[PDB]
Amino acid sequence: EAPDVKPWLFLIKPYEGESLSHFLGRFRRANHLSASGLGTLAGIGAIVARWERFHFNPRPSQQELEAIASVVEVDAQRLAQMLPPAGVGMQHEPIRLCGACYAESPCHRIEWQYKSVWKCDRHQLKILAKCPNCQAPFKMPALWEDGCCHRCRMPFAEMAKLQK
DNA sequence: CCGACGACAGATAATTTGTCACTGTACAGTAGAATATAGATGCGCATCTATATAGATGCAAATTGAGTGGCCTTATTAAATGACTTCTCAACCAGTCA
Repeated sequence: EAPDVKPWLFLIKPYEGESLSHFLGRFRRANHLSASGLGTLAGIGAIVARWERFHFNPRPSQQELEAIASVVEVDAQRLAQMLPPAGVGMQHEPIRLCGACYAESPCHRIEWQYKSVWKCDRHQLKILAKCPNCQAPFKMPALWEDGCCHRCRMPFAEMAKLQK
């Protein structure tokens, strides 16, 4: 038996605006989990493999976000801030990137998927929807392990130089 | 002159050989045979041995069939096929017309 340890996981702190797909992706690298493994631990089954793709066709319910909150130690009201606000239409096909800000905070911000967003206001730069050199479309944000293009291996921080 | 010894010759009993008469003795059924022992050799019967096990057992892979566990897009409209549920199913009197 254990000598007086408290039950634990490699918890992670969320960044100031990352998407739920990106956060779950980091959580399941801090702990080595598969997408269906994290869904099974949370008790919500195969649901997590939709959310990592932004397949929010039926939206994340209060009861499902609370189930994830019991794993990841973030309350349901802070998990809701990683999803679009009520009636803010997102798009889940083109994954998009600022890249200039990815040097200030290495994350996929949820706001880059809003249908109303076309330029990052912190930097006044046009948002990217493909790698500026090889034209490859970005992987889903849960898979942003390297923080670079998967085809030509150019860092996302260097795509700051190639945009607008 | 007397005594002792050798040469030569002569005579003689001992020795050997032969002949002759009287005699003690074997021929008479008879010693190969009996009776111990040691020492070597051979046939028979028992008393071990050394080999030869096949059956039983323990064990260790080599699958082999039978499990169990882990991983997965979703909401509207329209047409098609196959089904379910509900509803309905008066009859003669009163006003024209050739």
